[PDB]
Amino acid sequence: LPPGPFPYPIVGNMLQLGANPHQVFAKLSKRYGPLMSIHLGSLYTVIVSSPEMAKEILHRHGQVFSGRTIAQAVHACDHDKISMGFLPVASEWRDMRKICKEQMFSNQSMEASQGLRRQKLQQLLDHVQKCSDSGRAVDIREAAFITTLNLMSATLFSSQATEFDSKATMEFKEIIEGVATIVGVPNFADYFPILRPFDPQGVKRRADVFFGKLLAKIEGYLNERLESKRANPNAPKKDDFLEIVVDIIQANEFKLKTHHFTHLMLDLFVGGSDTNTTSIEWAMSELVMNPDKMARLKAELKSVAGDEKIVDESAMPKLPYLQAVIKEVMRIHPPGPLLLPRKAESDQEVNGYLIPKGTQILINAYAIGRDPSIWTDPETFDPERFLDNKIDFKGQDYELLPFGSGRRVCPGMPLATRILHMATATLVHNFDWKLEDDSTAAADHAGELFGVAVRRAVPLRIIPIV
Ligand code: HEM
Ligand SMILES: [Mn+2]
Repeated sequence: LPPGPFPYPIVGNMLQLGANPHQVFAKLSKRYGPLMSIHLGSLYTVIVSSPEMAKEILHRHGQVFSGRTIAQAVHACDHDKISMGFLPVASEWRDMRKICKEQMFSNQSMEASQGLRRQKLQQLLDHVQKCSDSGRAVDIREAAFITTLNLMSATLFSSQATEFDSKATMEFKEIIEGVATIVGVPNFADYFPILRPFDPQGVKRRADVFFGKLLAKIEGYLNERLESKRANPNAPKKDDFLEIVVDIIQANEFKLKTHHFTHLMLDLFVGGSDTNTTSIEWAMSELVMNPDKMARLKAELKSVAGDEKIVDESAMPKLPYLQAVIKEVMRIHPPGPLLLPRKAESDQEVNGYLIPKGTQILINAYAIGRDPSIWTDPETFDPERFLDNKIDFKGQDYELLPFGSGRRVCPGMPLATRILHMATATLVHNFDWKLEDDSTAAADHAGELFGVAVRRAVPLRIIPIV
């Protein structure tokens, strides 16, 4: 087996992990190497911590390592048996991946929904403008969360509510927060198989409630669209993912049931929520903490957008510094620092070590992004490192893996980058910014809180200036 820290009876290595396990794993891998054994109680895990080993696991042996380790929480509403995020690579997963790549996240689809998203960007601008008038700080975590939910709702469901903090959006927010609280803490049933039939912390039961609420909402939207289409056969077609779902269901060419589609919408909605919210906040934190970089981005946006307040998504090729800024945020702050777990589908030798069937595989993208043998001055926020650099986060550069790579690489990437780029551009282009309170600025920026997505422990509060 790969080398690793001595595991104690019962607990294995769990007592050493602390509040930020990705940081502890990063330190440990400097000692034990880029394939490292970790015993999470009885859940045997191998941590992968170099571009070389990431390529061996995700690419060379990409089929063997194409499964997922499935948390007990994911059994909520039988999601484990239905979800593209957790099913093994087989016909159902392949069909859903095809629908995502060719239909939902196609260039045509993303382009068709730019208008839907533009409304939500305008609402963010309005919210910040009100704060600017009163000289009050913007809670960037809250504003990013609401904006992300709005942009996701707009794209998935054509939600066109005129209030920034609409009823539907705030209901989604409560559900997403609920999921995060449930899963952000260790479920002992994941680590001790004898506890699985007991659900001793009520994690699965509580997840049932929140997944159930999300599924009921999505089912309601689907039913409403089905009826509205039946009743209005001459109305123009909507430009959202729900329209695609209806058309696929009615064409009946896939061996998939209605529940595959509703659980798929659930995965897309949840998938894009905490990840984008935390990333927008980190982007703003980095830019405010590094004023020369804020100035360079503002200058780019001024030259391209001029007096226009809301940048067109189609202008992205004209904005290389904005692209570089977001690559650099992804390098330093991958929202899932250990990605999503993979699993060995069979015994496989890698670099002379046996990885047994069933092993949980965690790619420490955070460690790779901060490794000084890979990235010069890795703790420095330096978007210029990406200018005229072909390195990207699409999965082909094993130094930069915030969306993963190989078989299960993030399918929402085309929508995620539009959300990250446009929310960041909207905030930066339209206002100057200062910290509400800078007395502990450096500590506030450095301190992370582990969870579904890693976040700044102290929410970023910044005052917009005209
Ligand atoms: C900045 C935002 C995002 C980051 C950093 C991110 C990151 C990831 C990562 C690391 C994985 C696992 C990849 C692997 O196993 O190799 C993933 C899977 C997934 N993501 Fe994303 N994601 C983001 C936004 C989104 C968005 C916007 C959607 C939907 C619109 C989405 C939907 C999914 C789904 C459904 C999977 C499961 C794919 C599978 O297992 O086949 N994510 N995400
Ligand atoms: Mn189950």
